[PDB]
Formats: sequence, C-alpha cells, structure tokens
Amino acid sequence: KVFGRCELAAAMKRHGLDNYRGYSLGNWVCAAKFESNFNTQATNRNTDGSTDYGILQINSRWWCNDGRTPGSRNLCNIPCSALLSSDITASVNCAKKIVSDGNGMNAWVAWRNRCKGTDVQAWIRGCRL
Ligand SMILES: [Cl-]
Ligand SMILES: [Cl-]
Ligand SMILES: [Cl-]
Ligand code: NA
Repeated sequence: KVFGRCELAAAMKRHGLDNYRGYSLGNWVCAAKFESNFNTQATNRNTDGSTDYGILQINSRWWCNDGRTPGSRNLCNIPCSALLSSDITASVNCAKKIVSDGNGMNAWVAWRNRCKGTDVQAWIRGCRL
C-alpha cells in the first residue's frame, strides 16, 4: 500500500505515535516519507547482508526475522514480512520499541539527516486529525 500523507498521519495517530516518547506526529510522517516514500512494501538491502523492511525501514539485523540475516536478533518477535502489510500495526508496534531503546529517532538515518531540526509540523499541516 502507498499511503497518502494525511492518511498515514491519521493512522499513526490512531496507533498512539503522536508525542510518543516526546516525538510529535510530524517527525514520524517525515521519517516515513524519506525512508520508504510512504510505501509499506519497500525493502532495501544493506551492505552487511541485512535488509530494511516496510514504511519505517526496520532492519533485520536487530528487529525482525527474515531467514537470511545470520546472527541477527528479532527484538520485535515478528517475521519481517509482517512489516510489509497494508495494516501498519506491526510496523508501529515495532517502531515504539526502537524509539524507546535509548537513541530516540536517531535510529532512522533519514530522520536524522532530513527531518531533525526542521519544521516537521509541516508534514501534518492541512490534515484533518
Ligand atoms: Cl508535528
Ligand atoms: Cl535470520
Ligand atoms: Cl529522545
Ligand atoms: Na533478524
């Protein structure tokens, strides 16, 4: 599924991401835009052999099991394929674990390099929320 900006914002709000660990909704929408272009089916292979999955490009080295990343953990206890679903519940629940782990949204390289320190409220402007 390729979400619309406001459609994704409202989905993320319904799932409890607005101000989750202090990160306003526009941070999460900005991260999703630059990580996956709002596409739940996005995958990208990393140099170490791991793969990033879904709308928030969650890494198989730590967070999900894809059967082909030796020595990795599965801290969200899910198959990585679950992160590609049109239902973002699995991705949101896993993202809450990631952002709670200490480094906040710096876990998402695109957030650090393209959203941090910007007017992220702009990502939810105009949406009925
Ligand atoms: Cl915001
Ligand atoms: Cl594996
Ligand atoms: Cl933080
Ligand atoms: Na894994």
